[PDB]
Amino acid sequence: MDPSSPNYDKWEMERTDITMKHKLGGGQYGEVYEGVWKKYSLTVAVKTLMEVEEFLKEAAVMKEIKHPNLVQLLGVCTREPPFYIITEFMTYGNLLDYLRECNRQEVNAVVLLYMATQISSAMEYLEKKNFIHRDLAARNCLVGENHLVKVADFGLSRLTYTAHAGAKFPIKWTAPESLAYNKFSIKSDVWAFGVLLWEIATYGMSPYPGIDLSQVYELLEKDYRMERPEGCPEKVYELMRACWQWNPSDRPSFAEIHQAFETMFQESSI
Ligand SMILES: Cc1ccc(NC(=O)c2ccc(CN3CC[C@H](N(C)C)C3)c(C(F)(F)F)c2)cc1Nc1nccc(-c2cncnc2)n1
Repeated sequence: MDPSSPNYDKWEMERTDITMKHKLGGGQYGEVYEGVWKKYSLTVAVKTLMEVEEFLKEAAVMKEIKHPNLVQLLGVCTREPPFYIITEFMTYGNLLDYLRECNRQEVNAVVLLYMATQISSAMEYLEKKNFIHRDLAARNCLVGENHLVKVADFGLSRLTYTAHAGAKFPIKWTAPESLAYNKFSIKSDVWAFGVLLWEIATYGMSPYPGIDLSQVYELLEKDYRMERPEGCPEKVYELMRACWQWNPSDRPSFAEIHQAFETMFQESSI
């Protein structure tokens, strides 16, 4: 793009500079393909495409966020179709499958704590920027080298999720107020993070195992909560339970959650 042009957008890039390849993850992520940013011999993920409106809205949002633990936008091709959104490629894929397939001797308790800590840092940042994630879960996180974890948003509800409020929501990761009044806030993200902590502590088990979705709400309303997973430190579980406070205002903020994790991780890792 012309730096002098009235329409200059530093994020627009040459579609030709990308060598699109196979769909990413057997097509589990939808219209996202593996690609190579020629000029750098770099593997990247390229999401392509009247969801053109929603699409551009996503691109615009991604240009406003930068954090070491949030998937990194690398560039866009929204000059003309086909529209593109390019981000970095994370070597080991989504956190859910990673937890299920890892070497548990390698991904030990210190590492699980490290992952939680990185995720809360990303969420603390989003909190600060007044952004609401809406679908925080392990399936929406990426893992890189050296147990690097970044929060992403793959818009999976259209690709766990069940018909609800017109749309499709992951009932087991959704806060009560969100299920009841469709009220989404950073506090409902805080509830989802708690469930995510449970997913990590269990190396990727599905939440409320065996419990049918239709009973979840009522159960939550009657104060039922998932039990401390085997081997999950009491302090962590204590954090899970606080994130699951029935009233959002009673749930801790991400800054506070991050704070608590930093403390714990350094204590175990030293
Ligand atoms: C190609 C691509 C295009 C757009 C995004 N967007 C976000 O993650 C993405 C979009 C929007 C937001 C934020 N908004 C603001 C509020 C809004 N909600 C919904 C109301 C969400 C986020 C963030 F992480 F910040 F949460 C991420 C990510 C990828 N990357 C991508 N996609 C699938 C699989 C892989 C992949 C990479 N490496 C290895 N294997 C797989 N990479």
